Amino acid sequence: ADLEDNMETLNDNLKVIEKADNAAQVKDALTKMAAAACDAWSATSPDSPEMHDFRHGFWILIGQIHDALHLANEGKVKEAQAAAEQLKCTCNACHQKYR
Amino acid sequence: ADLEDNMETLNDNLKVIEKADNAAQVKDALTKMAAAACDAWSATPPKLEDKSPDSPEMHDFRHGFWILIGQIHDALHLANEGKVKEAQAAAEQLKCTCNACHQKYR
Amino acid sequence: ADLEDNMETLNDNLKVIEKADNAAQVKDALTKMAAAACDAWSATPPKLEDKSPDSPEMHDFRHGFWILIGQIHDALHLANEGKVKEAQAAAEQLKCTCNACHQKYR
Amino acid sequence: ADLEDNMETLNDNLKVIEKADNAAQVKDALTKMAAAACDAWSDKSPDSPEMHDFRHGFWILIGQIHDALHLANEGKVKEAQAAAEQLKCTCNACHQKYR
Amino acid sequence: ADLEDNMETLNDNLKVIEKADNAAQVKDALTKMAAAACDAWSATPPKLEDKSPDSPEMHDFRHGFWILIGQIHDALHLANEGKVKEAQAAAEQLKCTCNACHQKYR
Amino acid sequence: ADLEDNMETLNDNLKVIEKADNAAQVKDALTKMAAAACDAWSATPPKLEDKSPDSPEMHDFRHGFWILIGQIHDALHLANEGKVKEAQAAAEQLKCTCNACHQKYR
Amino acid sequence: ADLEDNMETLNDNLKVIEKADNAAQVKDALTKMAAAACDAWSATSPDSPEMHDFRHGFWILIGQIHDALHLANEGKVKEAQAAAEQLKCTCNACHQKYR
Amino acid sequence: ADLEDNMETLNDNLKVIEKADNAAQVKDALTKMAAAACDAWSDKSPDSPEMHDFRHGFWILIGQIHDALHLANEGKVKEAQAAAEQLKCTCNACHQKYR
Ligand code: HEC
Ligand code: HEC
Ligand code: HEC
Ligand code: HEC
Ligand code: HEC
Ligand code: HEC
Ligand code: HEC
Ligand code: HEC
Ligand SMILES: [Ca+2]
Ligand SMILES: [Ca+2]
Ligand SMILES: [Ca+2]
Ligand SMILES: [Ca+2]
Ligand SMILES: [Ca+2]
Ligand SMILES: [Ca+2]
Ligand SMILES: [Ca+2]
Ligand SMILES: [Ca+2]
Ligand SMILES: [Ca+2]
Ligand SMILES: [Ca+2]
Ligand SMILES: [Ca+2]
Ligand SMILES: [Ca+2]
Ligand SMILES: [Ca+2]
Ligand SMILES: [Ca+2]
Repeated sequence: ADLEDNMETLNDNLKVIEKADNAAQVKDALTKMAAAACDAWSATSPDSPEMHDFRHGFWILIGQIHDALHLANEGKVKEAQAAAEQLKCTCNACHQKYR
Repeated sequence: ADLEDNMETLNDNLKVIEKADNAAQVKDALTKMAAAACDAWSATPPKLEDKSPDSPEMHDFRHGFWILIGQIHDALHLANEGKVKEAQAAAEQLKCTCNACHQKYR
Repeated sequence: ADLEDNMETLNDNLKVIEKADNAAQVKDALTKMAAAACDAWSATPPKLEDKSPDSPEMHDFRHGFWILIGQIHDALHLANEGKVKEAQAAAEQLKCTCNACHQKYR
Repeated sequence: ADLEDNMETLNDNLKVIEKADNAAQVKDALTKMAAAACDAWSDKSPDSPEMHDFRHGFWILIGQIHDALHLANEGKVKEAQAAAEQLKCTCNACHQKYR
Repeated sequence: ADLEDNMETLNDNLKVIEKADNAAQVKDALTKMAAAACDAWSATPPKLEDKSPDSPEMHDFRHGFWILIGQIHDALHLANEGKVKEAQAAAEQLKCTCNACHQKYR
Repeated sequence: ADLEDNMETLNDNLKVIEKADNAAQVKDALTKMAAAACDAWSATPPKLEDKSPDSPEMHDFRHGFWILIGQIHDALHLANEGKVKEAQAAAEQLKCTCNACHQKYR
Repeated sequence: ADLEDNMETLNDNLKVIEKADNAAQVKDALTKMAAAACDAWSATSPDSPEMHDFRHGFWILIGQIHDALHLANEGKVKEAQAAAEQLKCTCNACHQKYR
Repeated sequence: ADLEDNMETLNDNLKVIEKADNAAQVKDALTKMAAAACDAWSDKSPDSPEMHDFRHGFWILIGQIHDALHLANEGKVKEAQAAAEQLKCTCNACHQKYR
């Protein structure tokens, strides 16, 4: 996907998680997020260091998303949603820098 | 793309990395691999179509790609450091993970 | 020590790393693993006793430890960077290599 | 001073930045936050990677406070106010791990 | 502490490093230097007592320690890798910062 | 080249970096600064023409560029990681070395 | 083994390789070396950075030994012996520093 | 100057250090070697990791020449003479790879 979709996806599903009731909604939104992050982490100069640093921010995000999913799969719902709110830290870090 | 199609990409770009002289060929291959592994991570394989998406088998299948993706990330990182021979080695080790998933769900 | 004895050490210290809280426990375990893998690299396993030391099987057996040793080196490196959770993950992935050699020569 | 007293100064002054109106209270409050954070960056061993890690946390924190002061000093108060809120990320990140 | 004694601390340790044999010594010295630099950041030097805490000279004085701190950190890092010589030489480049500030505000 | 023009090159690029937006700019500037510094290493400045090539002042003059070079390298590295701000600020700390040498031999 | 043995081994087998006739003598001496390096790379403070840097020198050595063995296993004898002579570079690097 | 001319200066001056008697020829020859090596450190792309790698090679080489001069400057001629011989390691290492 287009990077803009990847952001729609991440942003949309962040909201879903916040509003979510049960664990199946959380797992499902985070899965969507994980994939968007993975796709955004791979795209089409031999490659600038701002590219390297950009890609790296997605890689962090993925790992964090992945931790959160793990909590949701363990059944810890409360804990998962908090991690999702903690992701914002990384979202804005990037946006500050590259936007 | 298709789960089959992803496996193709992985396998071609594995061979590209064996036969690669220079570091650009290897980044380029590994990146095409990562993209393929990312797409595959969401796929649902034949043998597990009858299973729940939440089944331990589907969990485990997803985990194999999570692993594979980390191994490509780690190999990428080497190729950036210009460590061609290392990155080709880290790539050859992927086959273990390829095989372990195949053994179980192919 | 004995090839069997090495496999013990590996397996105990694999479990230590699963249950480890702090980073010192994990370095300490991984180091005991490395030492064991190093000793094993020269060992000659039962199933291959009839083979030439220069046989492709013995080559391949040695290669599995060479691989395993690199994976412990790489996991060690993470534990030094204080990246406990990563190093425990890199450790769990060893099992693939444990298993691939076992499949063939155990 | 005491590490308890560092964390209090951090927390309190973070609140004062939330509440502040003009650049000078923000400049002042951050200046205090910085001191506490430099103090801080200084059963487990002295050499242990948990301490390399712990210290490195405050190194991040300091860089972030320095930036937020640089904004305050320029007169971008609002932008400084936000830089400050996002510090929490690092606070928590340490807390999650070592609180 | 006495701004003066922070400076005693910086100067003493500068020399310690200069004749240190091993890294553990160097880290320790640098770590004391960092502590001193941190405490120094807040101080008003006698030449600026008359001046506004906001004065451009106080900003410049503060910024001098900020540079100093950074350099100490960069030298610490060279020490943790065990590049003793490289740490020792970083630590000698600090003298430029010492001197620049001193030339303007001592 | 003209020692003077090396210094023109160092000064021009110092400013380039100062107002660069992206990293590719910064690397380029730093790389020119390195080239200039290298060529400068061999030069005799007018104030030392009278002196022995072995003279302690020529050693000290040479050593000033050696420091400078190192700092350029350390700033280059911050640039290749894409820490633009950090590179830009390293590059401002070079001014201390510029000034120290100038104060003594210009 | 004692580090002194590890050195006897490495030194003894370097000489053997130099004097070697056939590929089986080279493979065999390098194998002995590889093992000595591996053992020296693992031994019995939370751990000094000079220790880290020391261990690292062995790790380089192993990788080099391993390349050389590979050439010998391919049949390239001449090439292997040269690599063994190239190892000295690493041997002395360490000795300079730590001895 | 030309990169061919760098490598010649390096090689020739390396020979002059082998042959030298007093500190001044060693000091001089290395001084020349250093210049050539600083020149050098400066179909594949500009940004490529092969060039990061190539350059980094000469960075090593320079550090080694600097050390060997520092010995020469102290009057440890013999020790400088050996520091010089061991440079070959780096020469070859580059050569093996990029000659
Ligand atoms: C960089 C490493 C990023 C991370 C991590 C995240 N985002 Fe992002 N985001 C990034 C860029 C460069 C852009 C601008 C590109 C463009 O033109 O679209 C964005 C943009 C957004 C947007 C709005 C863009 C749009 O579609 O019009 C949103 C809503 C957004 N990003 C949300 C978002 C969330 C929720 C993230 C984490 C959970 C996140 N982003 C991470 C770069 C990066
Ligand atoms: C699971 C977690 C897998 C990992 C990791 C890898 N592969 Fe795979 N692969 C997997 C499945 C379930 C299948 C069957 C697909 C189907 O619908 O039939 C495959 C298939 C392949 C194939 C064959 C495709 C075909 O032509 O039928 C190849 C060539 C292949 N896989 C290669 C491959 C490589 C090289 C991998 C890692 C480097 C790899 N796979 C990982 C499941 C999984
Ligand atoms: C080959 C290259 C191997 C690798 C890598 C690992 N192991 Fe292994 N293991 C191997 C063999 C040939 C054998 C049989 C030994 C015998 O003489 O009987 C083993 C055996 C074990 C055992 C069982 C020992 C016993 O009680 O009989 C265990 C528990 C074991 N191995 C564990 C293990 C682990 C945890 C590894 C990696 C992390 C590992 N092995 C790697 C060959 C190889
Ligand atoms: C580590 C790298 C930390 C960072 C960065 C921050 N904090 Fe912290 N904090 C840390 C520890 C280990 C502790 C426990 C200390 C104790 O003895 O309790 C704390 C504690 C606090 C507290 C509670 C202390 C109390 O008196 O009860 C607060 C209020 C606190 N921390 C706030 C805080 C803020 C606001 C931070 C960033 C802006 C922050 N901390 C960062 C470790 C670390
Ligand atoms: C400003 C940004 C400074 C930096 C950086 C350093 N120093 Fe300093 N130093 C500074 C001042 C204003 C003074 C005068 C203090 C006073 O109260 O009169 C000093 C003083 C010293 C002294 C003399 C100390 C004494 O006991 O009288 C020393 C020996 C000294 N400073 C050393 C020093 C070193 C070694 C530095 C860097 C490594 C350094 N200073 C930095 C202001 C600043
Ligand atoms: C000694 C070790 C030096 C260092 C480090 C730097 N410079 Fe320099 N510079 C030096 C000398 C001896 C001279 C005089 C040259 C002459 O022939 O008279 C200079 C001169 C300059 C000048 C003026 C250049 C001109 O065209 O007249 C500038 C602008 C200059 N130097 C800048 C400069 C910068 C920006 C440096 C570091 C980044 C720097 N110099 C270092 C000796 C030394
Ligand atoms: C450090 C990372 C080393 C590498 C790589 C190599 N050697 Fe070494 N060696 C090292 C040390 C610290 C010592 C002294 C320790 C002691 O007291 O023994 C040595 C010593 C030797 C010796 C003599 C020691 C003895 O047994 O009396 C020899 C002959 C020797 N080393 C040879 C050698 C060779 C051939 C190497 C590479 C092929 C090599 N060493 C690497 C540290 C390190
Ligand atoms: C890379 C990082 C290098 C280092 C370090 C050294 N050399 Fe080099 N050298 C290098 C290259 C890519 C080439 C090929 C250049 C060409 O156009 O041929 C060379 C070449 C030489 C040559 C031959 C050039 C000729 O005119 O035929 C010599 C004699 C030479 N190099 C010597 C040399 C010495 C003595 C070095 C260290 C002390 C050294 N080189 C280091 C790349 C690199
Ligand atoms: Ca859309
Ligand atoms: Ca609802
Ligand atoms: Ca698809
Ligand atoms: Ca098929
Ligand atoms: Ca044994
Ligand atoms: Ca048994
Ligand atoms: Ca304190
Ligand atoms: Ca006093
Ligand atoms: Ca001493
Ligand atoms: Ca001119
Ligand atoms: Ca501009
Ligand atoms: Ca013996
Ligand atoms: Ca013979
Ligand atoms: Ca040139």
